[PDB]
Amino acid sequence: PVKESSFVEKMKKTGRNIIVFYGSQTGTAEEFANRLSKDAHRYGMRGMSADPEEYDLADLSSLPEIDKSLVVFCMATYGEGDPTDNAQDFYDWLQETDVDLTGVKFAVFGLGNKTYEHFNAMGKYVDQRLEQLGAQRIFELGLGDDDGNLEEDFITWREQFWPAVCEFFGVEATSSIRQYELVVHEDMDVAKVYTGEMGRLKSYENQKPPFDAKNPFLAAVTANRKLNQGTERHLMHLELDISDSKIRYESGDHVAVYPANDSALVNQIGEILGADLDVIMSLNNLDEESNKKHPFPCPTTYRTALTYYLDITNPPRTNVLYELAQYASEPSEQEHLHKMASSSGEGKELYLSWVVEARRHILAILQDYPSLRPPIDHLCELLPRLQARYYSIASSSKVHPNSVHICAVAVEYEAKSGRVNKGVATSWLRAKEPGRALVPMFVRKSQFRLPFKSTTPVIMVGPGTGIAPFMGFIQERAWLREQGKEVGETLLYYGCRRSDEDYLYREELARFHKDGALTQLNVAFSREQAHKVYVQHLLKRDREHLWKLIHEGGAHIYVCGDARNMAKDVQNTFYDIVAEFGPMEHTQAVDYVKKLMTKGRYSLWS
Ligand SMILES: Cc1cc2nc3c(=O)[nH]c(=O)nc-3n(C[C@H](O)[C@H](O)[C@H](O)COP(=O)(O)OP(=O)(O)OC[C@H]3O[C@@H](n4cnc5c(N)ncnc54)[C@H](O)[C@@H]3O)c2cc1C
Ligand SMILES: NC(=O)c1ccc[n+]([C@@H]2O[C@H](COP(=O)([O-])OP(=O)(O)OC[C@H]3O[C@@H](n4cnc5c(N)ncnc54)[C@H](OP(=O)(O)O)[C@@H]3O)[C@@H](O)[C@H]2O)c1
Ligand SMILES: Cc1cc2nc3c(=O)[nH]c(=O)nc-3n(C[C@H](O)[C@H](O)[C@H](O)COP(=O)(O)O)c2cc1C
Repeated sequence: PVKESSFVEKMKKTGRNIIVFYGSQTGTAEEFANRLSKDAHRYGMRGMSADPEEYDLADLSSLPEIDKSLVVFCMATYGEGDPTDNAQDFYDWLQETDVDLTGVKFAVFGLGNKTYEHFNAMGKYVDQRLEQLGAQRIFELGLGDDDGNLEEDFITWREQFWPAVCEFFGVEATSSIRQYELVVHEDMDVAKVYTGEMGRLKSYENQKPPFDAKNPFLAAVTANRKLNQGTERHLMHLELDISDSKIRYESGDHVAVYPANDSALVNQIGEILGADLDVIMSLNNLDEESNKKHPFPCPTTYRTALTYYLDITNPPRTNVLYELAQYASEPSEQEHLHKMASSSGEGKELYLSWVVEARRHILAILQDYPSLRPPIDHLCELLPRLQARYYSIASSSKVHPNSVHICAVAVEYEAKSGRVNKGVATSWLRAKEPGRALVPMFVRKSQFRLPFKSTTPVIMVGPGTGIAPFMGFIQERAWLREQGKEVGETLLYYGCRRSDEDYLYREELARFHKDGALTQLNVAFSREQAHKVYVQHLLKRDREHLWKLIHEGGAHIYVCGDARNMAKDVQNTFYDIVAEFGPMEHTQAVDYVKKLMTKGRYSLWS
């Protein structure tokens, strides 16, 4: 993991006074950072954005060597209040270092979600440490909330941020600037055009270890069957073959996949923009110094970039609608698009209802504002990167060392846009039929693990697809037994709507219970009666016995599935169990369950 040379030197050579660092798992903090960097130019300053994993942040002590210098951290919080994977080296440095940051000016925008226990843990930490190390905060810590609207929190913070920067440094605010230039390739050889590979040219057709985010392994789809019994939704079990990939995983780990966008959606964007999507091109950085040569692997076709490199499905952010406004020939449509970027009033409210709440993707916006006819080259520079999708691996490597199993609900909903929207990755996984049907993937290691000693009892709470990793856990616990190992009680609390609708792994779980692999199979059918039966109803019922396992057997409790509501209700039930059988007050119950649910006991998403 070889760091770039000093970022202070880079910015000294390039004539930049502001650097903006992104802690980003799924690219939102990265987008915020590039926007702040560009923003610099409109205030007589020069900005760059940087991936902190690539630099040694100790070079912060050198940043005062540059006049009227400033560092901004856009820091997403991931996991159970941990840093993003790219921010982990920064985090571990901040803890260990006692460097003197005297004369360093800083500001932090945290990206977080209130529904999560540790709201912007990473934002707040970074903000606090730089101070403790002797750096001067030039503007208040921003607490962005994805639970509300994060975009609107960024608008509000940025709008106040720049005036204060201008005020402090004694500089003054002063027109569409493009980051990249279009180059069309007429006479290009087929063998040097990217076709959806993420890393090296021909990484896909030409597979060579080691496999990771930058070089995903193309795993063959062994299996892909309907799990759910009814037709109400589509829940799907997939087995990916990682034979000869040299990939190592444990139960509780995550599998990331790189999907393709819907063909019809891509062609429609092309048709409505009157564009030739089969043109071969590059968008090359106009700043010849930046290592970011292109916004995505180039040269390549618009069709390819729209299929594998670009997000064409999520509600576009305000700066993308703002940049497009110029290409709207009807003054009213130009006005709406321009005002999407307001921090207040009618424009903000239109952006929240018409774009966000209605889940309008770029194509819908082009259709509903027919006067908006951008050129495909700028659109492709503006759209964000298509991100990998993570899934809890539904198999144990002890049992299935050459296969990675996925348990997923297909996303397909009716939006206020009047359109039916489709999950990019789930629609694409669904269409994979068992040359071979190939899925670019890699493994991200998690802290979500079985207890070290087999005698330790496990309690697993995993309604709906929340069961994904517990299938692995149960496979593995079953395996230890049949290897003559001594295994504690193994308790599954699972949930679904009906026995005959969405009872995932019904046959497989019946089996495990008969063999003794599951000590108890407790299932809550939330719609087999007038009232809701949920997992925390079964938890409260088993309160006496669950306390025995927790207090006397040091049982590990695992909780996977919906972050918003399920995980909070489950935790309140555990607080209520501890408070009875301690005894102790509610305050000490909460301390107790917090200490029990240490990093690697919650696997939550929403
Ligand atoms: C660590 C982790 C583990 C995960 N494990 C699993 C797993 O085991 N199984 C699983 O199925 N998924 C899992 N997910 C979710 C997964 O990553 C994907 O987000 C999910 O499969 C949908 O991706 P997609 O590309 O199909 O949808 P996308 O195209 O990315 O769309 C997702 C968005 O659709 C919108 N949406 C969905 N339904 C509606 C609705 N009714 N109304 C309005 N908007 C709606 C929401 O805005 C949501 O953010 C996990 C996620 C993480 C981060
Ligand atoms: N607007 C949106 O963005 C939106 C809307 C829908 C789904 N989603 C997402 O899509 C996924 C749905 O997948 P899934 O099949 O795993 O979920 P699911 O089937 O809807 O949930 C599984 C089970 O959990 C139960 N449950 C619901 N609320 C609960 C609570 N507070 N406590 C305990 N149990 C509860 C459900 O009962 P009941 O359903 O009968 O209550 C059901 O039996 C989730 O990740 C969800 O966040 C998003
Ligand atoms: C698996 C997962 C875990 C998360 N954990 C936290 C958390 O512990 N605290 C928090 O405030 N936000 C949490 N979030 C919310 C994210 O910080 C938020 O979505 C943010 O915008 C992600 O930014 P990024 O795209 O740059 O990664 C989590 C999101 C996911 C998907």
